[PDB]
Amino acid sequence: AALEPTDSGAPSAIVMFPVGEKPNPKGAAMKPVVFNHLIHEKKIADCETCHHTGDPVSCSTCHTVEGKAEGDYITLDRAMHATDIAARAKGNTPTSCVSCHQSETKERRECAGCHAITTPKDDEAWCATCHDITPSMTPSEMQKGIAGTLLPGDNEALAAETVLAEATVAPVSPMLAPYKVVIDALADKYEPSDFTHRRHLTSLMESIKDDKLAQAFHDKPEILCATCHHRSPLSLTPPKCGSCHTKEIDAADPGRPNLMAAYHLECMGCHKGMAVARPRDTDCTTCHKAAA
Amino acid sequence: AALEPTDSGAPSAIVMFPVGEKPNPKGAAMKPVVFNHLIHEKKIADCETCHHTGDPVSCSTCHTVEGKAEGDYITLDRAMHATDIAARAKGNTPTSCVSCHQSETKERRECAGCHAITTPKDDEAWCATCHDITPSMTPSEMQKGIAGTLLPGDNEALAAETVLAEATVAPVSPMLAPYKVVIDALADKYEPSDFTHRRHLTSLMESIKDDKLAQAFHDKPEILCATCHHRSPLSLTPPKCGSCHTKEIDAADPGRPNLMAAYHLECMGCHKGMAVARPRDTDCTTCHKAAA
Ligand code: HEM
Ligand code: HEM
Ligand code: HEM
Ligand code: HEM
Ligand code: HEM
Ligand code: HEM
Ligand code: HEM
Ligand code: HEM
Ligand code: HEM
Ligand code: HEM
Ligand code: HEM
Ligand code: HEM
Ligand code: HEM
Ligand code: HEM
Repeated sequence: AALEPTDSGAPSAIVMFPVGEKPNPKGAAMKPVVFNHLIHEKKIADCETCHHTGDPVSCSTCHTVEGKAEGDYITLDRAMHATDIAARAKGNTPTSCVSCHQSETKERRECAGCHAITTPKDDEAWCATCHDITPSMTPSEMQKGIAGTLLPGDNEALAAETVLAEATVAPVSPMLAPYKVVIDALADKYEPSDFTHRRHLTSLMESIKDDKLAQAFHDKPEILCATCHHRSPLSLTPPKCGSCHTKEIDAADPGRPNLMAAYHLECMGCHKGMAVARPRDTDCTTCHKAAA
Repeated sequence: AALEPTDSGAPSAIVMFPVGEKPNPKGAAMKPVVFNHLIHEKKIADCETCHHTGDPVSCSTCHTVEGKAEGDYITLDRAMHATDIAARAKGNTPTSCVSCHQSETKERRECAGCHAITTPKDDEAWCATCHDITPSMTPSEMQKGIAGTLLPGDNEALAAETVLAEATVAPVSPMLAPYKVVIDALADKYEPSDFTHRRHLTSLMESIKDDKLAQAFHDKPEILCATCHHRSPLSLTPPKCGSCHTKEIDAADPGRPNLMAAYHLECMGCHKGMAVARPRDTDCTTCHKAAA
């Protein structure tokens, strides 16, 4: 039942609390975050990538909710979520939880296709992927974590309970969505684009099927459908692109591409993102045969 | 079952479908919208405010999904959700669903205080407030609604079943939130501000307790807490403002107010929005007495 021990001597899993000096008797705070150090140290080889100062200590020893000189007044909020971290001319460039994860999406070919075109969503389910404590923690325990007085045994117990109770959401099967879609809304100079809908989603899914970071944040069964079917409720029958993207110019919606450009930008955007060899963006017949 | 017949003669409630010419055999679309004509016409005096062309005919006779000349190519999506509609110098300026509802939040003092400072949120739960059809509608009926061959009695039956299954979420009691809060995060030149938390919420809630539009859209029990406790999961114990808002301007987040401006902008923002006589924004000591 015990969690697997780390090689490092860090706790296998640890509950991270909103550490600060301002009294917070009512526990006004996000849910604490249980961090799975085991999983992370197996994947990220350099301890100092994260522990950027070289010190094997809790980030909140320096980055408290309100900020303290040891962390150059960089707060807990900033240290955990910062998306725009400047490269340090000298020494280590720190990482945040959010910044490293986002990097994975851009630098790994299997992730960078979809993540070239996704409509970012940082909603409650996004926060909850990390702000994820077991319901068994009491207010009193929340207070001891804030105060640094929780005993390491209780931190372990809460952490283990939480990790043991996590479950990975399974993405809906590509069989529940079209096998192909004959995109013919605009057909004129070319024949329809016979989009291999199932072939596409199956392939994209297969390359990430065991990735623990994707599995944790792809956390609704239909969520991958939003990669293309964006800005509408998750659904097995989403609205057509052309319900929101007009064929002609739409100056009342300056940010929305017209329908041809919508297909081109989205289809070619992923192809570029994940370096798809064929079709190239300059290939004007592989996606749609020339009309008679 | 059947609904209350209207004075106008329109069906008491009407299912609105994604009407257009292009085949949609799989019903790729949002859920149809059940519009409560009865409730609307009892509140809105002039038929022409909505039926801007003067004749009470379905909007999608002119505003199809793809658009067409009889609607000046303004699509069904633009006609229902348009937010930035130009005032017409000749005749009736059209309204959309969204635009009139937004006007309500702005032009009515009981709505305009919170709505001067809320963090706008057009998420799935917002969409579903209107895209709200009974689960009993079958794909075949959806096809007939799209094609305009659904029998009027069938439309009626679907709308009545939908309306009669509607649920209003009750907002949590202000007794579940603090009576008063000593706001002392920044205490220095002034004493802490002893904010009348419960009196504020209770008062704001009292004034909208019977409003059907607010009731539909305020659709999570803790949603009203988000008026002030924004950008975090709905919670009875949200994070402190100062967990995200730093004491001094952070150059890393230069559009995020610092903590003092966070309080001032929020507190004075609603006060201005709903024409609160006192405190004026210059009545400093009213919100925080000078420090002895
Ligand atoms: C989602 C948008 C989200 C929000 C909101 C959020 C807020 C936030 C706050 C305000 C803090 C500071 C402490 C407090 O409770 O006031 C906090 C701290 C941590 N966060 Fe967070 N956070 C959200 C998103 C996420 C995501 C997606 C992750 C993981 C990648 C994450 C991580 C952390 C960690 C770690 C902490 C410190 C521990 C704690 O104080 O709970 N956050 N977050
Ligand atoms: C490399 C193998 C490595 C070491 C060693 C290490 C140590 C370490 C310790 C001793 C702790 C506990 C500190 C405390 O005083 O409680 C700890 C905690 C955290 N670590 Fe770590 N760690 C190593 C690797 C990494 C890597 C690669 C990551 C980033 C992906 C990382 C992150 C963290 C975090 C976050 C914590 C929790 C701090 C808290 O607030 O509880 N570690 N680490
Ligand atoms: C714990 C593993 C930990 C995290 C995570 C963390 C993150 C972090 C961020 C993202 C920054 C950069 C912020 C920016 O806006 O540029 C940052 C910067 C500093 N930190 Fe840190 N940090 C972690 C832990 C610790 C430790 C334990 C301390 C104190 C010993 C600390 C200190 C600092 C300071 C100082 C800086 C500034 C460095 C710079 O080059 O500006 N961090 N941290
Ligand atoms: C590749 C293994 C991969 C990673 C890693 C990954 C991570 C990831 C995160 C962390 C999120 C949350 C939002 C954020 O950027 O922090 C996220 C969200 C979505 N992803 Fe993803 N993802 C990877 C791969 C893929 C693939 C192959 C697809 C397309 C099929 C995909 C799409 C999605 C979508 C949709 C979301 C939600 C919207 C968003 O916030 O981007 N991801 N992913
Ligand atoms: C995720 C599993 C998902 C589902 C569900 C889904 C459904 C869906 C339907 C029902 C159609 C309509 C077909 C018709 O007109 O009869 C459709 C059409 C398109 N899809 Fe899709 N789809 C899902 C996933 C994805 C993904 C991840 C992408 C992009 C890689 C994608 C793309 C498209 C496109 C393009 C179309 C055509 C829409 C149009 O031309 O209006 N879908 N999908
Ligand atoms: C159908 C699968 C479809 C495609 C294709 C499509 C593409 C598309 C692109 C390339 C953009 C620009 C980049 C981006 O994602 O921001 C874009 C922009 C918006 N879309 Fe779209 N879109 C598809 C479907 C839909 C649907 C069904 C809607 C309406 C519910 C919708 C709406 C929007 C909007 C809004 C934006 C603009 C965002 C902004 O920058 O202001 N799209 N889409
Ligand atoms: C090569 C650069 C290229 C050209 C040229 C091109 C043109 C084009 C037109 C004019 C349309 C409108 C429909 C018509 O038949 O006139 C059209 C629409 C689609 N395209 Fe395209 N297109 C070029 C390249 C690409 C590539 C590489 C892709 C696939 C990644 C692609 C896809 C699409 C799709 C989908 C549509 C919609 C088809 C329809 O609605 O009939 N195009 N393109
Ligand atoms: C929430 C952001 C939301 C989305 C997304 C959205 C989309 C949408 C589309 C794409 C259409 C056109 C037809 C289609 O199904 O393809 C459509 C049509 C209607 N809408 Fe809508 N809609 C969203 C939000 C809302 C809300 C909050 C309202 C009510 C104020 C509303 C209303 C309607 C109406 C009425 C229609 C016409 C009937 C229909 O086609 O279902 N929408 N919407
Ligand atoms: C004023 C008292 C008034 C009249 C009269 C009126 C009539 C009416 C009819 C007869 C219908 C049905 C149309 C059809 O052919 O199916 C209808 C439908 C809608 N109405 Fe209406 N209506 C009057 C008042 C108003 C008011 C003030 C509004 C806006 C708040 C409103 C809106 C609508 C809408 C929307 C519908 C449904 C149209 C659809 O596409 O199905 N009406 N009305
Ligand atoms: C457009 C077709 C449209 C839709 C859809 C829509 C929806 C809607 C709902 C879901 C509510 C809540 C109560 C109910 O279920 O009926 C509601 C309430 C009112 N609305 Fe509305 N509404 C649409 C159109 C419009 C228009 C064009 C206006 C103003 C001209 C408007 C106004 C209002 C009013 C006011 C209310 C509350 C009525 C009350 O009894 O207090 N709506 N609407
Ligand atoms: C006054 C009677 C009033 C109305 C009307 C109203 C409407 C309303 C709607 C239509 C929404 C959905 C979002 C949109 O703008 O379309 C919405 C959302 C929220 N409201 Fe509201 N609301 C009225 C009053 C009040 C009052 C007095 C408060 C504060 C106590 C309040 C709060 C909010 C919150 C928060 C939201 C969600 C976030 C957002 O989308 O604004 N409203 N309301
Ligand atoms: C009147 C023009 C005015 C001034 C001046 C003023 C300044 C002020 C300061 C300097 C702060 C920091 C706290 C301190 O004690 O130094 C501060 C804080 C808050 N204020 Fe203020 N303020 C003025 C006006 C207003 C008004 C009219 C309100 C109420 C509507 C108000 C609100 C607040 C609150 C709340 C805070 C935080 C208090 C704390 O954390 O100690 N102020 N203000
Ligand atoms: C909705 C019912 C709601 C809840 C729940 C909520 C709770 C709450 C908490 C627990 C506190 C912390 C108090 C403490 O630390 O002693 C708190 C504090 C403040 N709130 Fe609140 N609150 C709810 C709603 C509202 C509303 C609608 C507003 C704005 C009108 C509001 C305001 C605030 C403010 C300001 C504070 C102080 C926060 C700080 O100084 O960090 N709340 N609330
Ligand atoms: C923000 C923390 C904030 C402060 C501080 C504050 C104070 C304040 C004073 C001192 C009064 C007069 C007496 C009283 O306590 O009622 C006053 C009254 C009203 N306020 Fe206020 N106010 C703060 C915030 C807000 C917010 C964010 C709103 C609207 C969402 C709001 C509204 C009101 C109302 C209305 C009044 C008048 C009395 C009533 O009818 O309840 N306040 N506030």
